Amino acid sequence: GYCAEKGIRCDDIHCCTGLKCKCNASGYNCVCRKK
Repeated sequence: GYCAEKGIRCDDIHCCTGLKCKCNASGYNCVCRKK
């Protein structure tokens, strides 16, 4: 399963089970986090 690991570009791909796509409102800093 090719998914966005801890802190990976999730713009088009989703974060792996356990991480969340944390992105700013401006449209940047879109990275996965263990939230």
